[PDB]
Amino acid sequence: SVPSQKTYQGSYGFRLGFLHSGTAKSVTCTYSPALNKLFCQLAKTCPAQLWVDSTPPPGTRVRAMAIYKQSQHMTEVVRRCPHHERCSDSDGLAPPQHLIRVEGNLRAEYLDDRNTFRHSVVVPYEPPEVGSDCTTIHYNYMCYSSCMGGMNRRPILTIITLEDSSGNLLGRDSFEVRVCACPGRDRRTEEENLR
Ligand SMILES: [Zn+2]
Repeated sequence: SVPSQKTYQGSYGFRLGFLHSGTAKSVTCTYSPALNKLFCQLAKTCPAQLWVDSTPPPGTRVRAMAIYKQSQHMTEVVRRCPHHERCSDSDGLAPPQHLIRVEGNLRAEYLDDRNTFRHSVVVPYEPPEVGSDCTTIHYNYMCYSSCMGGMNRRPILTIITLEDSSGNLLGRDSFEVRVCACPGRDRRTEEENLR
């Protein structure tokens, strides 16, 4: 099977938000609204904002999962390459095979679906803090898009789902991701090609 990637705000008006980091050669993570694509360096912080019109119930969670963007590769589980899954760089919670990790959240849970074998990381949804209007989750991508034997230059999409305590769908959003050496230059190049 293949997880749905259909945008769905749901009853709570759920949607993602990204910072405006620019395209300076030095940038480590930058989002392109025109391409709905996040460009980031290997294992660097990727801030993802969670916006809602109304607060969902306590027990609500937020899950992140990657799938290949190209339909001919959609059924293939996205995982870290043969090299990175063996580099012993786990933070003590993320299985070494998982591409996506959540930074600084001890309540993060990593799932290896017993039926689909797909990987995902889920955390409890926390309402915005006093003074804040959104909640932010910091993600890390643990392989380059170019890793041989892994993504192998194939583009991926990250699907973020808001779910209830049973795992039922409440909202969904998604974006393409390219993990590369120079996010600033690649974003500029791809946006130029689009122009
Ligand atoms: Zn890799």
